[PDB]
Amino acid sequence: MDTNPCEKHSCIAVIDAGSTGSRLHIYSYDTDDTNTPIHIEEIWNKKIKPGFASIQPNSVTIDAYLTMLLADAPIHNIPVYFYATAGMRLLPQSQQKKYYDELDYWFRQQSQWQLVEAKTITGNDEALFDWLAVNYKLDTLKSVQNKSVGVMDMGGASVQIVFPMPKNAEISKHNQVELNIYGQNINLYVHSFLGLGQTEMSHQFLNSPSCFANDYPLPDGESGQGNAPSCKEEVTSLMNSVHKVNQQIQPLLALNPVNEWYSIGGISNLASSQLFHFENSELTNQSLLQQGDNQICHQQWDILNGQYPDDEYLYQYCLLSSYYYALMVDGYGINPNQTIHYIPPEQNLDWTIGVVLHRAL
Amino acid sequence: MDTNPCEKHSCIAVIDAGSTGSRLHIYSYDTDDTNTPIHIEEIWNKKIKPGFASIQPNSVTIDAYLTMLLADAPIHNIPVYFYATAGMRLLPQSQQKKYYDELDYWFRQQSQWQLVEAKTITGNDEALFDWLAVNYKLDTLKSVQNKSVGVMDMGGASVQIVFPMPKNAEISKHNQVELNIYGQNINLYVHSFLGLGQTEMSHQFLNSPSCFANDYPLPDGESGQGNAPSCKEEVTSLMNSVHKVNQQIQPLLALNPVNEWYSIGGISNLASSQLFHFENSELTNQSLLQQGDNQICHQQWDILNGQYPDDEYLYQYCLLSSYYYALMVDGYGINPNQTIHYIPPEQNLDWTIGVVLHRALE
Repeated sequence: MDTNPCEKHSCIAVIDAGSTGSRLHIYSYDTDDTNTPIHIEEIWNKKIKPGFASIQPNSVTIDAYLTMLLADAPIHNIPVYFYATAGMRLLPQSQQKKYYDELDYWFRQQSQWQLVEAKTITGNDEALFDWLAVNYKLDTLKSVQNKSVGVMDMGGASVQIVFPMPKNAEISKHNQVELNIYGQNINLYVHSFLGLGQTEMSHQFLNSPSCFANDYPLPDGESGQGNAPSCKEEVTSLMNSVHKVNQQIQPLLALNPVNEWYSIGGISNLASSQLFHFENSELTNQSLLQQGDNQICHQQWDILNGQYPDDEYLYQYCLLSSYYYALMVDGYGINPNQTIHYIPPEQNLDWTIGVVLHRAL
Repeated sequence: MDTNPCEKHSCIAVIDAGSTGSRLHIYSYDTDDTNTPIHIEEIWNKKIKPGFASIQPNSVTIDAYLTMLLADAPIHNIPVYFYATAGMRLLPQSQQKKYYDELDYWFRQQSQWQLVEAKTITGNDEALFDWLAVNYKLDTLKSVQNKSVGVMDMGGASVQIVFPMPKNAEISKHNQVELNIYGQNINLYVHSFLGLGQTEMSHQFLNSPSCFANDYPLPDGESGQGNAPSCKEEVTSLMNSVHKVNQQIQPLLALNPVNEWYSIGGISNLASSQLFHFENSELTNQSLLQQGDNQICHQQWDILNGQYPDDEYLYQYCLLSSYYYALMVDGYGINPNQTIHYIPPEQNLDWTIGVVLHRALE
């Protein structure tokens, strides 16, 4: 990396304003003969909490939040994309508008950042960016691939799934995108399920004893009595009886098999706990469920809590192990012995590189 | 009301720290021969937003919040009960503790309020308070009733149901409460659900076309196509296939019928809104679902939104009417033609009178 990279390369700021927080990235890049970005490098990264949709939509609060997010960035005279996702999607447009009107005013009132867009993106655009970010990192975009790469983004309020699929006139146009990039034409199926991200879905199960370690104090005063297969069947009812995940996804995956699954988001954080034993930054659903059942669901909460003092979300690990299996195996139809790659959690990889690659007409 | 009522009567402050805001009440009362409150009178009420569990738990933020709640009260130098409910129950104890450590510090740092308790109450405790608050207002506590009174509290972040039921060795102790009030013994079944509060529930159905007016812009990019019976059937899957409300509740109401149903919380706001029409502060589930279907679900969103613009809640009324029906009829088993009384929303009635009457918890 150069010293003062934005004096030597194009630069853009992309903010991922998700349900749990907002993450600013500044990327430097060069461009190829078609003015498409190459050599994308992250030169700055800053996350603040809580989610933008969780703060009071008044000037003082929104102005303090943007200042906290942006003021200490090393370069400011660059284009900014502020893209909010599932936290903002939980709100009606009239409520979202209060946030964007105040944010727009804050950018208009300063003279360095160059706001391009500030908006709630759809889950479908977000899934496209999920797939572009991962495949950019895997270096599979420049040449036509012989294997199909699927991507899952496991967020706090939505989950996305995205994989190659030829155009299909029986499927909504909203769930398909024809990507042109580096001279190749890519057709993807995209889907986002709102309410199935980990925070939203956990709020359906907090008094389920099967979903928590033995003797964990549940909110209404009963005790955990963990059992991952039982917990998983409860979560599967939300996936398939309420949201119809398997009816929508499985027939398409059977017709368009994915050779390599990659995930970003929450799986990385769970699977990296010392409670688990994985190698090569990959897991299978059967191993995740078995290890969460043995190591967490069937262990005593006070012992776990004292033994893993730096696992902030330890109390949900039995639930999360069970939920990931419900979503991937019972929802998407992925075999429980299929390898799922997870991007190493130190990378904090999100969908933002997708915006660098896709934003131009 | 007296000039300073707390000079001649006992007064306490009760704060309902709920999901969308915190509401301070100051009550004056006298006590009867057993030191049980009578003549309870609300002498001050103030609601602030947002919910306590939504603010960042640091000293600057919590001082601004508690100042806004309490500093302009016309009376102070009284005991305070700060009881938080579902918004805080959605956080683990380790995270709640930061809030109460900061709140405890703020109270220690001042002189005007005497903090007695600041804690998250269970939904079972909240249900008992719901029942006591309504029955105190109905005057049914002092004497043995010929009728069974049931209460539902339709909250933002949980729902409660509570009704008389003799002590039952087969049911969890956590779902049964016994209390002696005005020298009478009262036994109640209590239950609360978080996943079924209005916020949590709604976050599972925002992409369901049946639950919004025609052409409403769903967040997934599809269009509303409202149909309240179909929306109700979708919400019933969360009630029964996920939460097993019917299996838990219906057998108990079959054995312990409720003669009069009262509700507090969101039903009152919906039913009193400009879009619905009910007489005598009561409704039937039949009529609620039909009104929502015709007055919201089957309308064109753009046109309806422009007709009723002072209305930021309207977008959700097809979903809410269908959800209330799914909860009451398909969950609890209530007959669609049974009267459900709702407390006039002008009263803003919450469960806090129950704390005046009952200082213990689970």
